[PDB]
Amino acid sequence: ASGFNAAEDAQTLRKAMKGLGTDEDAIINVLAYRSTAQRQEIRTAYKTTIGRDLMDDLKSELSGNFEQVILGMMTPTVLYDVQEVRKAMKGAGTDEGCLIEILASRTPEEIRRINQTYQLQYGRSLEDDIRSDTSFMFQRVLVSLSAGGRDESNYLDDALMRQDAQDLYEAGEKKWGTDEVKFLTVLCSRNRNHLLHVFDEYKRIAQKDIEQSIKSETSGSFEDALLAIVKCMRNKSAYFAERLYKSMKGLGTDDDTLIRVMVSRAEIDMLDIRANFKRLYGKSLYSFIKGDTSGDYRKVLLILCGGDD
Repeated sequence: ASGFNAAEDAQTLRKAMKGLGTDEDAIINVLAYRSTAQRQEIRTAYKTTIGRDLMDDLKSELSGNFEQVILGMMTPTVLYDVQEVRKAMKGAGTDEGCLIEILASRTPEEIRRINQTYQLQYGRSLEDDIRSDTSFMFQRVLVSLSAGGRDESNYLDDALMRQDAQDLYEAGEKKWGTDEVKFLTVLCSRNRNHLLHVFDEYKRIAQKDIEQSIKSETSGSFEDALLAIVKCMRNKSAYFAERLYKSMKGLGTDDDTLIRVMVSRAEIDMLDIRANFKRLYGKSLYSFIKGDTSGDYRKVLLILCGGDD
């Protein structure tokens, strides 16, 4: 909020938590209305102003889904990224959907810090953890991205770029699983300027847009990420929305994802994602999140959304 005081409102985060039960309806009407920076500032305050460690108290009196979400809002940015990718990183199927929605989506200086922390917090790095838990070819894409060796200068190299689209047909006809230099690099190496412009010469050299062809040559998780990168690097909020739709859709809700997206993306482009949902899925994301959730769990999300229409 405008002119915030960590300790003062932190005295309410305590007042409300006080006594068996909790006044959760007001947690949203303080915590969900601050920026993250200010939230962690609440943390500083609740430490010295109360004396217990806030994050745990939240986590020692809040129920289920409302804990993973308030938690996400209460966590600092890179640590939502590091701790998330960790969460995602093994079990069954490695929620490679998250490793697809945590790598493609961050910029190269953004991915790099996160490696340093997934090493640090735990002991051994992202790519190490990637190599077992993700496999074979799709692994490659992930390995490339987690390193972060990607061109940052917005610049079009008209020849290698025109050559690259040429190659994406070469390594277009061979499932994109041949000559492990194109599909990976061409997408996971050259700056969005050089990238989309080859995306001008593939819609030309090939008459079949790079999108379509990625789906009709390639298949599976590989395809998900290769194709994730195209969405992130053409319009990132249209992918965060494609994801949203792609969580809240279907039998039941695939909570976790929508949780990490809602929490995370909440402060970069939610009024942007939202437009690419009004058109893309002819309705609002608000209302999508309205019928597919419960009480103050939905209610705080109707605020990480930020409203209807």
